[PDB]
Amino acid sequence: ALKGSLEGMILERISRGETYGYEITKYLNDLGFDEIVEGTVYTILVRLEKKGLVEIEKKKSELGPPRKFYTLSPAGEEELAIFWKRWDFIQGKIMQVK
Amino acid sequence: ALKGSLEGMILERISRGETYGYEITKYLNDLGFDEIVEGTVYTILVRLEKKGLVEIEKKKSELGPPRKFYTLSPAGEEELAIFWKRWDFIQGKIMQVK
Repeated sequence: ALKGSLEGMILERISRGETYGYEITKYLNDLGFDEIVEGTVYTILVRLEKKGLVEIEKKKSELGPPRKFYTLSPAGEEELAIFWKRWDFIQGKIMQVK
Repeated sequence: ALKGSLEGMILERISRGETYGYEITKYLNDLGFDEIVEGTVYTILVRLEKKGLVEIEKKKSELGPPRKFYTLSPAGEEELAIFWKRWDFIQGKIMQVK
């Protein structure tokens, strides 16, 4: 019911500390959005790197494979800023409709 | 970005006075989505009649074709309330994230 917000919901989670595909997927699941799988998140996480909106600290393990840790870039700091202003707008309009 | 709410927003308009396809579509254009088309509204109306959520007063003219006037059935009343409760639900959670 909100796949549009998913791209900005993720940047929201990344805005409050270094995080990883799993932790971000779990946080979305905890919010009530249990329909999504790890993969769906990573496939947006890849997209956000391509577009330049996240920064990457690749972290190694002797216990398993390497995980990526995600941070907002200045561009992503900006793009998230826009996303919310977009939300505020639409809620506000619906509000006056009601 | 609101093509799914379009059905509920129309029921919202029908809730405050008897009304007709054009007035509905114009009200929509006044709300802001000027991507709307008179046609797009009528198809939804037609579906709403068939779902049993609106009531028809067909009104004639010697000036041109007849126009159906729409008002809410008791079911449409119920259905619109369900939609608002849903917006409330989703606005609340989004804003909690925010």
